Parts: sequence; structure tokens; C-alpha cells
Amino acid sequence: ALRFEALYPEGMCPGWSVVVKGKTSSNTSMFEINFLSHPGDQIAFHFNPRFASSRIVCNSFLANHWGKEEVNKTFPFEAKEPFQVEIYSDQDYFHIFIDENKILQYKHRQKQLSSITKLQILNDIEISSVEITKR
Amino acid sequence: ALRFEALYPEGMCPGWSVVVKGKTSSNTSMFEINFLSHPGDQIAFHFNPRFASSRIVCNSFLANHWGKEEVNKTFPFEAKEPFQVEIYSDQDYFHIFIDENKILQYKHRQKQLSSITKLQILNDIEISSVEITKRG
Ligand SMILES: OC[C@H]1O[C@@H](O[C@H]2[C@H](O)[C@@H](O)[C@@H](O)O[C@@H]2CO)[C@H](O)[C@@H](O)[C@H]1O
Ligand SMILES: OC[C@H]1O[C@@H](O[C@H]2[C@H](O)[C@@H](O)[C@@H](O)O[C@@H]2CO)[C@H](O)[C@@H](O)[C@H]1O
Repeated sequence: ALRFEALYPEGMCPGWSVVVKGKTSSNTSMFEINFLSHPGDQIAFHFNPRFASSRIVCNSFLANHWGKEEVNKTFPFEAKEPFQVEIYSDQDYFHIFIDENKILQYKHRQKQLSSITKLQILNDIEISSVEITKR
Repeated sequence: ALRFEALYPEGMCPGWSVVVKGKTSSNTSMFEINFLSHPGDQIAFHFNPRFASSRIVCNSFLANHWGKEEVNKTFPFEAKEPFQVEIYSDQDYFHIFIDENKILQYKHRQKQLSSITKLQILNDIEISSVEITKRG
């Protein structure tokens, strides 16, 4: 279910950095980190580490359907072991860092950056910290 | 207006540290940091620096009534100047540190800490950062 949500109406894109620390409960579940645009909560960016299969699916949900999946096969995560994820964004991409190592970048599909006012965290993650900072 | 809101349904009290950084605009404005419990969006802790008077007003909005006001003498903020507020909870108090200096403690009036799941930031504060961390 939902583990955390934040709302910043002045827009957390571009230029804001989101740092999430925690660990998973099980070895075979999953969690996701979504950036939602206002109003109507389309998903500007969806970040979904899958531990049962050890891949990272990244996608967007605009206007009623997912787009093309962007997948990363090397899993920097490890079940029940603390991790750090940093998601940042500039004019052109979302930038991803795990345990301080850059893992991927994801080019904007939702072009209305200022509409991205929400953050939510779902399912199998025990949260120890969420930090949101302007860069 | 609402500047920022966060929700942690597992309950962010006690043993969590909230750190807010930003600055205000006017020498005569105010902002508030509220901790809200469910049901009813009750305000277990309301932290309200008023710059027009240079006092910090804390209170609770429980069962749809403001309580007794706990007013703080010292006023560490300076309008237009960046500041840091940290609010930490233990089993007994909300502890307030401004710019790393401890300033006041506030006795829990909402006794069901587990039900405190929402943080709210309102009005004249330009936020540069918000950090929510378990036990410091
Ligand atoms: O693209 C992210 C979403 O994927 C959905 O599952 C996909 C799956 O990745 C794919 O292999 C195939 O099975 O189609 C499924 C549905 O499109 C998830 O269900 C969804 O939660 C997102 O993660
Ligand atoms: O106690 C916190 C609330 O105070 C309200 O204003 C008070 C004010 O402090 C006092 O001087 C008196 O006049 O009663 C007012 C209404 O209770 C604020 O309006 C409210 O936002 C809280 O800050």
C-alpha cells in the first residue's frame, strides 16, 4: 500500500532532488516511486525495483496507458539491506542514483515540468528517511 | 496557502525528526508547521512564528477547538534571512531547535502518537528543503 506521499504545489521539477532511504521487508516483493502531475495524477515518472526478478522498470502513465518500459537488468539493491535512492531532475531528464552510484537517466515524457507537484512511495519499502531539497 | 504537505500512514511520531529550511518575505508575515492526526485532520502540534510581533505561538486544534497558547519569549528568526527549524518528537515532547539551538519543548496533548501521520507547511515560507528522518 501507500508508504509516503508529499505535495509541493510550486512544482518539484526541474531542479529538486529527492532522497529516500530504507530497506525492503521481503526478498520477493517490490516497491515503486512515482512522480505525479496535477491534476489527475498521471505518472510523469515511475520507478519500480522488482526484487522477485531483480530488475528496475521505469515508465510513465500519461492519458490512460503506460508507455514503453525502460528496464535496467543490473540490480544495485539487496533484500533487507539498507539502501539510498536519489532521484533528481533537470530540464531534460530524471537522474537516478543508488547508494551514491548513478544507475540511469530517463528522458522527460511529460513536458509540463511545473505540473509535477506530487511524490508517492508504494508497497514493500520500510522508509527511514525522505529528503527533498532544491538544487 | 499550503506550501508543502507530507503523509506517512505508519505514523511519524514519536522518534522522527522533521527539518525544514527556507526563509520568509515580510517582516510582518507568519508561517506555520502543523502535525496532524487522523481521524478528523486534528492538529496535534501547531508551530506558528508571527514576525509582526516577534513571538512563536504553539497550540493544538483538537476536537475542533484551539487550546491554550504556549507563547515563546525568544524569537530567533529574521525576516528575509534563511533559517532552519528542526522538530523532534519523543514519547513526551515535541522538541524544537532553530538554527541548531534548542528553543522550546511542547508536551503532547494528542496522546495517540501513532495516529500523527501528516505534516503541513503553510503561508509565508519559501521552502528550500524538507527532510523527514526516523530518530534523527
Ligand atoms: O511499465 C510499468 C508497469 O508495468 C506493469 O506490468 C507490465 C509488465 O512490466 C510487462 O512485462 C507486461 O507483463 O505487461 C505488464 C502490464 O503492462 C505493472 O503492472 C505496473 O504496476 C507498472 O509497473
Ligand atoms: O492559538 C493558535 C491560533 O491562534 C489564532 O489566533 C488567535 C490569537 O492568537 C489570539 O490573539 C486571539 O485573538 O484569538 C485568535 C483566535 O483564536 C490563529 O488564528 C490560529 O491560526 C492559530 O494560530
